[PDB]
Amino acid sequence: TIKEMPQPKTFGELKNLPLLNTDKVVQALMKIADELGEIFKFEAPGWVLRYLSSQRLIKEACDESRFDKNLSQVLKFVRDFAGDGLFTSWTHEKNWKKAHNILLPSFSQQAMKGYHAMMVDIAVQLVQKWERLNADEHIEVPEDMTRLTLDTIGLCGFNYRFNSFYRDQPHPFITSMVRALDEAMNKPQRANPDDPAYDENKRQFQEDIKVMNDLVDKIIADRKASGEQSDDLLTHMLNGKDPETGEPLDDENIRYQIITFLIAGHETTSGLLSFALYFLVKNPHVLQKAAEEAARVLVDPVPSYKQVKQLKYVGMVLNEALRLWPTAPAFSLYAKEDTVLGGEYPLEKGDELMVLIPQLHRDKTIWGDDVEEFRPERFENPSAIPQHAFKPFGNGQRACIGQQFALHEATLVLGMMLKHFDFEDHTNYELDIKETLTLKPEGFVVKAKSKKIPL
Ligand code: HEM
Ligand SMILES: CCCCCCCCCC(=O)N[C@H]1CCOC1=O
Repeated sequence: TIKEMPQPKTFGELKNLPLLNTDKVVQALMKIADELGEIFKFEAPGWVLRYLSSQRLIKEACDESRFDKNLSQVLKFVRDFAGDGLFTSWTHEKNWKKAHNILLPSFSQQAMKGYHAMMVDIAVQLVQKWERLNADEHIEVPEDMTRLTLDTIGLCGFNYRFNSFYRDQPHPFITSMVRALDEAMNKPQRANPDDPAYDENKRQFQEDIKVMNDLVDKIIADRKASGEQSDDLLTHMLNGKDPETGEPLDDENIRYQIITFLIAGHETTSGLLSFALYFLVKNPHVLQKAAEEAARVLVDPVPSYKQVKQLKYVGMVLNEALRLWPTAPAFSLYAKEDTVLGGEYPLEKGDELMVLIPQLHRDKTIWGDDVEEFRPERFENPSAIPQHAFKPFGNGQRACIGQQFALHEATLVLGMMLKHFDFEDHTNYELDIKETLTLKPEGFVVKAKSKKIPL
């Protein structure tokens, strides 16, 4: 049976659009998914998006012979400063496949052995920050984790120190990057993009694009002149050759990759870590298990690569945090041809889809009745997870190139956090989820009591 798909509440000639007039649009879409179910159509004057929430349907949409990565309105506006970087390029664009093939060995598990020492440098900065806090003081979790992860990609990306822990006041790159991401994410909700009440936003966006371009072009130019061969993504991209085309990346596409990376570091792995610590202090049985592992495995003052690989339960904690609050909550796809989804939903070539990863990860048919429970033990058998059930890093050849990088950093940092401190939810924090490009807990504070283990 061919069926009509449900649609949420309309607003006259604006259709669904005003439902985007919130700073918590994923959360609203999750609430809409709870009401309407495995698939609903979302219509604006400009476009139509079909939202997928079931494993059944999402496993079809993850067929690369039938569907390809789409740029949502948001990614299309991110492209104004991330250009044809790996994140904002179409799959069939020459520059996607070039950068993909050149950078893939830079992001392998083997390569993490190289980034390790630099990840540890920033990890120790956090631990030492927290060791030096006075007894009557708390930790601003997403704030400090976003400091750690930004600095990690600065050092590994292009051997630059943001020094995030050494200032309250942000780096001028980061003011512009955050304001551009805000404007990119806010544009699609405007009924009339071209009203003079958005001319100041338009001016500020152009300025922020220029600021980001100027500063990364200088970095690229300084590196080309020094001939300096640091083991960072920038050297790799400067010496890189695509085996297919035989071409290197042009300086402009390298600018887009650095901008892309700096966005990923600031938005994503910070959210994973913040949500991990949240679920630990709210599940002290799980916190105690994570902490015993950290204590038993991290027997040296500085964690080795090998020792991070051995933090299995910390790894399980991270996966279960990515299940309930995938900090990157969505990916879009398009129909490569006319076709039928789940034998029920006729699609035309070019029709846009959106996977709500938070809903896929709540599918009771996949995860059973205890779906809202935080149980890392769900991942204890890694091979029991069905195909296309857990997609915190997207799908196929357009999956996250930084997945090995993010889980290494996350495991390293959470390991060291659990070794060096006990954590109290002193304020009985009520989950409040701030949405940028990514989901983070807003206002999440804890107290860390030092376990007095020397570094
Ligand atoms: C916990 C951390 C992270 C999560 C949850 C995450 C999630 C994702 C997701 C869902 C996608 C696919 C987007 C789509 O289909 O539209 C993606 C793509 C990407 N991510 Fe991440 N990400 C993380 C960390 C990182 C980091 C640290 C980097 C780089 C420093 C990074 C770089 C990228 C890139 C370059 C792509 C585009 C890959 C391509 O299509 O070739 N990510 N990420
Ligand atoms: C990978 C992290 C970013 C997640 C994707 C951003 C989009 C999530 C919410 C959503 O569906 N918004 C629609 C509104 C119109 O066009 C969009 O883009």
